[PDB]
Amino acid sequence: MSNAEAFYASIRTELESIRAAGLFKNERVIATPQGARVRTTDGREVINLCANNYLGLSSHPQVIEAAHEALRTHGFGLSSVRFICGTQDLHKTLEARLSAFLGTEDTILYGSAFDANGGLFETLLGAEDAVISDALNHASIIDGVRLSKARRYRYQHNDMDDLRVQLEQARADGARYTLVFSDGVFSMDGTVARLDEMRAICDEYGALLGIDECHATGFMGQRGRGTHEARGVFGKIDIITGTLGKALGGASGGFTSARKEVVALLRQRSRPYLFSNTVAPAIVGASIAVLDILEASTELRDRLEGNTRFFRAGLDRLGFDVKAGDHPIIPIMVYDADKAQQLAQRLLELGVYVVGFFYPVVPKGQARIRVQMSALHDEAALQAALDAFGQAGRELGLI
Amino acid sequence: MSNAEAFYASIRTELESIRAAGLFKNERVIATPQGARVRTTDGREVINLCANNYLGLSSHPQVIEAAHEALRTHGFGLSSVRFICGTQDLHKTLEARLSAFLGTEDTILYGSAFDANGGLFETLLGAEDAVISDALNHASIIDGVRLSKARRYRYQHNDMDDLRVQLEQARADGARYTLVFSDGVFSMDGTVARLDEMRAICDEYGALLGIDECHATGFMGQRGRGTHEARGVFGKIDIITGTLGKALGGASGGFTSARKEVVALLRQRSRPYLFSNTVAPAIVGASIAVLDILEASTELRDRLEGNTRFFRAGLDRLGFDVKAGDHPIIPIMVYDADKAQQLAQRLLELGVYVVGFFYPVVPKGQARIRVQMSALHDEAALQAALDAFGQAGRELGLI
Repeated sequence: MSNAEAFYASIRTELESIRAAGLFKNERVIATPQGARVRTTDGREVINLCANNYLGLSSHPQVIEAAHEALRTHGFGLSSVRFICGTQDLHKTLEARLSAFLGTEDTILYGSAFDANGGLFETLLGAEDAVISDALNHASIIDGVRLSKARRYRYQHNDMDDLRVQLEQARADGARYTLVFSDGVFSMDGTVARLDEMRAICDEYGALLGIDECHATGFMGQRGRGTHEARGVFGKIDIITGTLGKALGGASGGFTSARKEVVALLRQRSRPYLFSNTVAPAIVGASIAVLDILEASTELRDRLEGNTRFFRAGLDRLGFDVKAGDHPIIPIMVYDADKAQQLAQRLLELGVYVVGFFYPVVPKGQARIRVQMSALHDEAALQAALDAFGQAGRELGLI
Repeated sequence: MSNAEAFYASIRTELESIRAAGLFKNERVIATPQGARVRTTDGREVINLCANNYLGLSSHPQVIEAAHEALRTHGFGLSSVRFICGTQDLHKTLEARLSAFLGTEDTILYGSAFDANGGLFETLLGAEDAVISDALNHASIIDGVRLSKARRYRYQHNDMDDLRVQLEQARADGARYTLVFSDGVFSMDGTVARLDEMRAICDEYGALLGIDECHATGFMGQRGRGTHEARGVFGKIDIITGTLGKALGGASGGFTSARKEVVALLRQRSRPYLFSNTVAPAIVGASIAVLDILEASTELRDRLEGNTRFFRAGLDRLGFDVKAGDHPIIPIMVYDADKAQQLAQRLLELGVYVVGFFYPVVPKGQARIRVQMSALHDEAALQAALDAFGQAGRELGLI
């Protein structure tokens, strides 16, 4: 047996173990644009309750038209990183528009928020510095942190007392600069980071405060600017990383927003910015149109908020165990991996598409169905979805 | 002085030292689509010889139209990672077409080749395994390896004798599985990895062979399939990572192409695939058209080969210091960063758009102008550019 073929046998063995443990992820092949309803290649039509399409801009007509228009004016690809020939006027406009929207001095575009986080920490922090992360921070944050030389600390999820403990320990350990960093909204439980308390605690220690706003930009806060607006610390955030691929259009792109000197050093040294393609013109142009829409009217985020209240109230009424909160991410606790797999499959048969999370992604006993509201859904369709939850929940003994 | 404000003082001091060293990159703001000629916002139209637009596909009318069409049929964004609700039939089609184009069993799309590399090594290798890298491997390869637990070895650039030394050492150290990984064509010097020799050497040690084809897919080899075709080892590569953002359209996206079980495990476990947005439908649809074009005729990669031979011969005639090779990446070595920026600035005045390359993009003391040829240019424009290079080079004491 050659080593190379043994390698492939070990890969196949691992895949079979995943299957046998019930952990294998199945891709359902969608035939339609993204929307409130979709249809797979086998003709099954479903209400879609597990997209990041919070404001319905993924297939909004003015967004699609801005994309067509930018293809005509600025082309399909730039085939270049930003410093060579990959910067259009579109990119500078979007960076300025995002800076104003988020309350920061400047913004640097990336291909994705995953790469914004990956390219963040290594440039800004070194071995004498500390990063203090919420224990449930997003994977892309951890990997950016692991690529840096920074000292690593974690505080218990949303635990301000433990955040103080970690800031105390980082100080005792002799940290030069300290960055407290957290998801603004955590996708697994929909909780909203306590940014007002974190800002005050950061100020006590002279620490920086950074947030990852992927599940917030566009609809958190009264004007939809983000978790920092909702928590009353708009303009008091050192670093915001975020995505264009969720509420703000759903195609691609991400960004880091900060003081102008941080953004400037990121352009000079951040490895995904130096060594990965610029954002495509059509995505940049559509994103400017997204900001035009969201700065003109709060109607879409107001509709998302009403849809979220309606669905949270209905699940509560039916008897489900729903994680507390008001976020469009609505986690329905079902404890067992098998119960979650059964509920997601039964809902699919009933015309409702959700996603389940279970061990080892979440702890034993913490299995859940993750529903995500959209401004797209109307309350009649949401009621039809609640009826499917009611049916499957009664069948499976959950309610 | 608070630690937080001291942090910004540290950042500003570093920015000033970059400027004082002559290593500060400035962005030019392009007002037009990508093409053989572009115009900046100030109105100056110039010949672009520094794009990854190797085959002219970034603004090819059939490629632009395929993007319009996918916008109409499949929408602007999917706002989901692949496994939840971000897989359309387009994605599966592109993955099948890339696999056939590249000679592999299956393909997994990423948002970028930077992400493909970042998510490769940690998924497939463990603490008992080894990765053996060419010393000049791309930053995205290095960061992917750093994120993994594999034991790291480096061999001297394009040195097969030293590659054997490292394979021997890795075996002596007790490696379980060994992956030799190299740029197929190196981004900064244009050299072509000796994949035929590396395949033979890998076979002797039972090692896997992986390549990053970003500056190769579409135009290397007689049918433009890649470096492996060019080196006679098509169908004998374990792992291909690559981009859609260079010759294959220039917008966004990347991929890993491999045996079906490797691709399957990457879908289950690769962090950039699990935790970053799916590729936008318009980019997927246009990439399918790109492969229709390139599989129907080799005329574009043939025109690129002729333009490259003509331009290298002209630069040689004029007396420039050019890295040896035949690749469309033509590195004009100036060593000193100041003179790199001086040459690029003077060429712009003379009607030619190139950009100085210097640290950290290339090593200190090894600054250069990376010229890149494209199928787009006609001989008359290349001759005009040669004349500009001659005049600028003589003005600047370079030739």
